[PDB]
Amino acid sequence: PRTVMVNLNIHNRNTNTNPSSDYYNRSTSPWNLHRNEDPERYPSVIWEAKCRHLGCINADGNVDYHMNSVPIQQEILVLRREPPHSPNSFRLEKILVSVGCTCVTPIVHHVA
Amino acid sequence: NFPRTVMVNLNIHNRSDYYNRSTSPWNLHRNEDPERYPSVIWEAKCRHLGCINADGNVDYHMNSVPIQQEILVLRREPPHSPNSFRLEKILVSVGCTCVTPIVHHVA
Ligand SMILES: Cc1nonc1C(=O)N[C@H](c1nc(Cc2n[nH]c(=O)c3ccccc23)n[nH]1)C1CCCCC1
Repeated sequence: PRTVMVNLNIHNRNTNTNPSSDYYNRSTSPWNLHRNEDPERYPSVIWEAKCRHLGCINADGNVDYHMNSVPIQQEILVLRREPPHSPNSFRLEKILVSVGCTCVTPIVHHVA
Repeated sequence: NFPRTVMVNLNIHNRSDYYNRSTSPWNLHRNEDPERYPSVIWEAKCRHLGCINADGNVDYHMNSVPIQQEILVLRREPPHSPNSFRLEKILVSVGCTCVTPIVHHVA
């Protein structure tokens, strides 16, 4: 079906199975989260990661410029109000959200 | 307002190799549930307990850990309903990062 009903009273499911950890701070590719708010969307607030460094942190605690911190982006669906400002009708939309960062070897190639 | 039930049009409007190149590499596992939308959820599992060093060997002094994201999914309610759902909140691993471990003597 094109149109369906959704009950917005969320039930949690296994959110206390493999659940504070401070990975964003302990990572060799650390990041910070920034708040994105849009009143025309559910969820209205989405937190986005931004990597703190271009490089990665090494064993000595210094930045290793030979490796790159990169954000891990995830395709996410959101509900957008349709028509605009509607309290109770939406369309699904697809966006990319950065969830955190990892450290990768760069892709290397001579200029052509 | 904050209505209990809302209408959603499911015709979506749109708005990498890191898993192998990462020092905390991972593989993706596919979870399919016909009672859910999205029916398919892809989940990362870290390949190693440690992280990969400059030489390409595993360094056990660091840990590969999953980066978990809280996400909402639609679960059919009542079961098997083609057109009615409830939002549910789940935790999904979206990739891995390399962290310094938390160390403490046994008590
Ligand atoms: C967070 C967040 N910040 O804004 N919104 C959200 C959010 O939860 N949005 C949900 C969501 N998006 C998808 C995308 C996805 N698909 N497949 C995967 O393998 C996957 C694997 C990992 C993660 C996502 C997916 N799943 N759940 C929507 C919410 C409205 C109803 C429909 C679900």
